Amino acid sequence: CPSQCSCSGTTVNCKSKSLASVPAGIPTTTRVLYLNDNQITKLEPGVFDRLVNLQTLWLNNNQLTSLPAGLFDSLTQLTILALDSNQLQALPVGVFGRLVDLQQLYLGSNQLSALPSAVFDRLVHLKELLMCCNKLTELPRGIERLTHLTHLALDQNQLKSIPHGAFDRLSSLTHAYLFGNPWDCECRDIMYLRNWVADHTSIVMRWDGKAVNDPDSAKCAGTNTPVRAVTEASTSPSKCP
Ligand SMILES: CC(=O)N[C@@H]1[C@@H](O)[C@H](O[C@@H]2O[C@H](CO)[C@H](O)[C@H](O)[C@H]2O[C@@H]2O[C@@H](C)[C@@H](O)[C@@H](O)[C@@H]2O)[C@@H](CO)O[C@H]1O
Ligand SMILES: [Cl-]
Repeated sequence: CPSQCSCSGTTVNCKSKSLASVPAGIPTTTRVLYLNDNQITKLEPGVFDRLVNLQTLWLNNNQLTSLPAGLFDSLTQLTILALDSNQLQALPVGVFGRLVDLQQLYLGSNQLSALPSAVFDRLVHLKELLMCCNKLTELPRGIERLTHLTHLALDQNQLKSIPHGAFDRLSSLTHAYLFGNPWDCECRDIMYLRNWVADHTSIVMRWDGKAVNDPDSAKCAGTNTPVRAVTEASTSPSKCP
């Protein structure tokens, strides 16, 4: 067990230890690794390659700005990966490609403005994708195929519309977060999101420390009227970004 951490069974707790880097001596038998709430700024390539039995990896609340390619490739048993509240500007191609058993992926509160095109293509079991508080300007391609999602958090980005049909196959959704985006209700492309929210009022949520059902929390930019109230006749294809 690493000096600065505490260990019990197969859980290694290095949370809130003022760590500047991943400590040495994490046993290969570790299944749960808390590295959150530290000041880790960089992850060496291969730092996790030994930890083939990892099931939950908490890297949230650090100072990561990038990730090396292949960082998680050995962690095939991973079901929860937390990267929220770092400063990630981008993700490398194929960063999640080997995490076929992943169920929860936390990417919120970073500086991501886009994702690689195939970033989610192998996450055939993902149930929660949490991506609030970034700089996303378009819905990442591949979310349309994450049919087992129950939680999708897109709040507080820079999204102006949702591509037509993007949510139609997400029939297991119970929590959808859309507030805090400058939805462009003059542009004709807004109609899909308008029509989808009107048909899914019970699953659109806002956040006041916890989930609160509010289908009106998706608001039109410039005004304070809900996206779901927009009439098609008030929109035009010529007023799109
Ligand atoms: C790993 C983990 O459990 N992370 C939690 C975050 O996911 C939570 O973030 C909140 O997530 C919901 C979706 O479930 C929604 O997207 C909220 O907007 C988001 O909260 C944002 O981020 C927080 C850090 C605060 O800045 C809040 O004001 C934001 O609106 C947070 C909730 O505090 O808990 C983490 O543990
Ligand atoms: Cl329409």
